[PDB]
Amino acid sequence: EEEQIEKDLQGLQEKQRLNVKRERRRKNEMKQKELQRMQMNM
RNA sequence: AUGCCUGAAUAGGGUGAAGCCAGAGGAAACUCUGGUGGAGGCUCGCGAAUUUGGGUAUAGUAGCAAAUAUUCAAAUGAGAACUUUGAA
Repeated sequence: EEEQIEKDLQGLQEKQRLNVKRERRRKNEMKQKELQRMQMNM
């Protein structure tokens, strides 16, 4: 009964941590990509 | 040997390069995983070679001339294996 609460709490916390790391990486990558595109047309 | 002008042709199978997308590891650089993409001195059926047209430069013996399967009936004709029609 409580095992389900513990399991989905831990799973969704892990999902949020992975999402935070992935979003940081994606934001850095997209920022660098658009800066390179801006400086590439010359 | 090296060319020039105007045309035809430069096919197919396999593999899967940069670049890109979504993920995981790392502070970056980067490295793996899946996809996408469709590139090449990649493969498959000092030397040699490097498709093609037109134009234009520097004893009646050997044997039967070799491309397989012919058959039946009728017509023509002096004469039909070889011509013609039908059937196989």
